[PDB]
Amino acid sequence: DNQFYSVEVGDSTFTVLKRYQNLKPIGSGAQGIVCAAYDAVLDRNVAIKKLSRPFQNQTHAKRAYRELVLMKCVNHKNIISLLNVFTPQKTLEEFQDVYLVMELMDANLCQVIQMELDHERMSYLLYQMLCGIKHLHSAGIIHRDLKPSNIVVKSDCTLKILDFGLASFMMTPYVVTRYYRAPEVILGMGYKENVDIWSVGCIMGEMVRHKILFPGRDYIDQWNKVIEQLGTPCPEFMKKLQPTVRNYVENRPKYAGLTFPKLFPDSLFPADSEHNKLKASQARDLLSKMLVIDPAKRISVDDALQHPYINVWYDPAEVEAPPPQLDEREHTIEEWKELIYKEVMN
Ligand SMILES: CNC(=O)c1cc(-n2ncc3cc(Nc4c(F)cccc4Cl)c(CN4CCC4)cc32)cs1
Repeated sequence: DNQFYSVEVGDSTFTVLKRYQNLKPIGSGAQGIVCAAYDAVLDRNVAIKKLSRPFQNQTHAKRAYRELVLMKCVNHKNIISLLNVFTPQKTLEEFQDVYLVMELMDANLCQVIQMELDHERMSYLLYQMLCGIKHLHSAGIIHRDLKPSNIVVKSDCTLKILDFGLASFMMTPYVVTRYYRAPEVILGMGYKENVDIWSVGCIMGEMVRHKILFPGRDYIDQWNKVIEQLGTPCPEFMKKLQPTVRNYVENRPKYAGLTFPKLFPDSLFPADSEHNKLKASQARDLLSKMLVIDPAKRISVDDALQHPYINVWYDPAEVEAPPPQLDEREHTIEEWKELIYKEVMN
C-alpha cells in the first residue's frame, strides 16, 4: 500500500520508495548521510542522500534550495544530474525530509588523490574538472568552493562535480573544509571565473604532493601557508585589497616564495621515459599558472583547457555545452520549508 519503507542505515532512518533496495552506507560528510542502493525500476545502482529537515536554519535552507534550483540550469556529464527527488511526506504540513538520487559512482576524489596516478589519468581528471567548471561558468554559476570531497569518479576514470559552491553558522559539529579556496575568497576580494582555477590548482598540486597544499586552523594559518610557498604577492595585487585587509597582508613577513621545481620536485613525478619527462614539465608548468595568487595573472579556464598537459583530451562537444530561482533573501523556517517543498514536487 505505502510506496515507501524505512530502514536504519548506520544511525539514520532512510524512508525511501520501494524501487530502491539493499541500502548500505557509503560515508557521511555534511548535512545528511548517503546510501548506495539498487534501483529495481531502472535496474542500476544509485546513491541516495537524505536532507533532514533542510529548512531548520538558513545555512541548510539556502543551499538545499539553491542546489535544487541550480540542478535544472545545468546539463553536462561532469556535473551532477539527479535521477529522482522525493519526500515521503504527504503534505506541506507534515513535510520533513528530502531525498536526492543519482548514479552510483565508485569513489570520492579524496581517495583518488591518495593514489599514485599516471599522467594520462591525472590529465584526464583535470580535463574533466575544467570542463565541468566551464559548464558552470557558462551557466552563470561561479563555484568558489570546489573541493575534492564533493567530486566523485568512476572506475573508467570519469568524474562528476556534486555541488554548486558558495551563495552562516551551524550549531552542529560539522566543519567546513576551506583549504581549496582562492585568495579572493580568503581575503574577501572581488572575483571572476578563474577563482575556481585556484582550487583546481590546489587539487592538482595535492595529487602530486599527497599533502594539502595550504592547510590551517583558519584563514590566518592558511594565508601564511600561501605566502610561505608562493611568496608575498606584488604591489599591484595589494591595491585590490580593501583597506583593512590590505593593511593586514602587507604587515605579514615578506616571503620570497619557492620556485615551482622546489615546490614540486622531479621526484614527485614519473620520469622514467622521455614521454613522462615531458609530461612532468608540462604538469609543473600548468601548476605554476594555476597557483598564482593574483587572479589578474592566474590562467583562465579556457587557456588552461588549451594547455598541452590538458588539451590532449580536448573535444569541442565536451567544452562548449548549450547553456539554459535567485532567492538568497533572508527567509524564516516557514518560508524556506514551502520554497523547498514546492521545488520537490514542482
Ligand atoms: C561503491 N561506490 C562508492 O563507494 C562511492 C560512491 C560515491 N558516490 N557516488 C555518488 C555520490 C553522491 C554523493 N551525494 C549525493 C547523493 F548521494 C545523491 C544525490 C546528490 C548527492 Cl550530492 C556522495 C556523498 N559524498 C559526496 C560528499 C559525500 C557520494 C557519492 C562516493 S564513494
